[PDB]
Amino acid sequence: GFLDWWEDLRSEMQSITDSQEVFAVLEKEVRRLGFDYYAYCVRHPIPFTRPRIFMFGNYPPAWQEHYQAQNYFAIDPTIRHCLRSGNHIVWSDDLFADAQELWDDARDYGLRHGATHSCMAPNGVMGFLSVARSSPAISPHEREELRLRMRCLIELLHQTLTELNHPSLQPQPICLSKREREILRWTADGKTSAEIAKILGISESTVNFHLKNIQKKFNAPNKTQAAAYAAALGLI
Amino acid sequence: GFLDWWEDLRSEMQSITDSQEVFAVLEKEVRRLGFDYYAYCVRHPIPFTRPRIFMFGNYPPAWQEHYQAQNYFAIDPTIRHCLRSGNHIVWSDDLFADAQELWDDARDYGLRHGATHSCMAPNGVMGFLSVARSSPAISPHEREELRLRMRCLIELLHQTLTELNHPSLQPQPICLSKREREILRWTADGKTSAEIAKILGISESTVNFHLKNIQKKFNAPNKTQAAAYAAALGLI
Ligand SMILES: CCCC(=O)N[C@H]1CCOC1=O
Ligand SMILES: CCCC(=O)N[C@H]1CCOC1=O
Repeated sequence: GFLDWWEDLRSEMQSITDSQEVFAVLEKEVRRLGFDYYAYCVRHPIPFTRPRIFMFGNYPPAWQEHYQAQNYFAIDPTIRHCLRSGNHIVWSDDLFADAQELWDDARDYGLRHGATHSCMAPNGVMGFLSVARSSPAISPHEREELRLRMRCLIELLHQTLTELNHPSLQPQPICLSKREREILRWTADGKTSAEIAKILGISESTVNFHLKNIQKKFNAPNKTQAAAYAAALGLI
Repeated sequence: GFLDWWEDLRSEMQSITDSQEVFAVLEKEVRRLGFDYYAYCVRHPIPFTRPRIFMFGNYPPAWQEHYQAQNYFAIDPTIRHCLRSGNHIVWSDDLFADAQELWDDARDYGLRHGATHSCMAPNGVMGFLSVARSSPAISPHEREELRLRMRCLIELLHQTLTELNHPSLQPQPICLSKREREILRWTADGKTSAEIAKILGISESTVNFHLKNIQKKFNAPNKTQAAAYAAALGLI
């Protein structure tokens, strides 16, 4: 049953070594879930004026290209950072009130019923897993069973991709030293370099050296971007 | 069998009356898991040098005091908002490799074996769940079973306390204005006030004027903490 399903699925993911094998095993499971297509979206908090949004899925090619040209990823409630009750939500006609053009188009493309579960990794990463179909309708008895299985899929997706180091789940890799990480904390808490020189006992001259070295790693012109990026990525 | 227990625990948890009854039924579930002690911890992202931590659990009161007096909550490996190895950490005799002074105190109070699971909410708040015992060791086949039963609990604990609107799960109410948001995003993305004056049709004195009122809400002395604090709270 459930224990059997999760056991075999953990085996397949721990066995592969390519990104394509991940997205082939998922498409198989989603077909077994009773849905026609799926879609996995990973978005990062940085940059704040242009959050990177990545798209992976098997939606009909005519729709994947429509969803990109029509800029639907900017008015889509499914991919929204807002808090969702239980991180799970089923596609409702009223869910797309401020996006009636997106929902209307999706229905004539064979995407009438589906759900979306949103995980959240501690490094700013927030994943969205969507499953869609057209003929069936989410039966209530299936509602609760669907949430549990999809939380399994997106939790094992996150696990395998980050274990395989796929660039979508790796937002701006930056190595921080034990001394460099603790300097950036007190700067992020608003204390000046002259004050951090005593907290750590490393002198003001040497404190500024590490900060500038951190600015170089962040592509940061100043120390305010280095602190904001580090705070959003949970690196601090 | 599993899907049955989840729906049962899900329905019994729907009784939103008091938080005391919530922590009680969680206690009975840990007992059903075969463990003697538990401890739930709510973690807010700021301040970065001393995160606001709310402590709930049935750990020995003298241990929760010694665990707090010595400030182990900052150097303990059981909690870690980073390198989430499957988001599960079956306490290993090697996990406490260095700085394992609290590993002696823990086993003296009767906590020989256990595990800890963590979860992240879109609003930056992060929860930690642990179960402890001292009589047996953790078998690998029940360990794979532990990953699901525990992830379901901390996922249903955040879900419940968010439905009850428990005050510990609420970050500081430091909301920004519309223009105050557009300006904080740019300042956090590294660029100076003089260039934001060019991006918008606004003067440099007016750009730096909002930066003063933004940090007044955060009670921050400089602009670096303001951007860093807003980013952690997901406000930018
Ligand atoms: C998570 C990817 C976005 C997504 O699923 N959008 C939905 C809106 C209607 O048709 C779709 O495909
Ligand atoms: C993860 C929360 C803290 C925790 O459960 N740590 C345990 C390990 C042994 O002594 C403790 O206090």
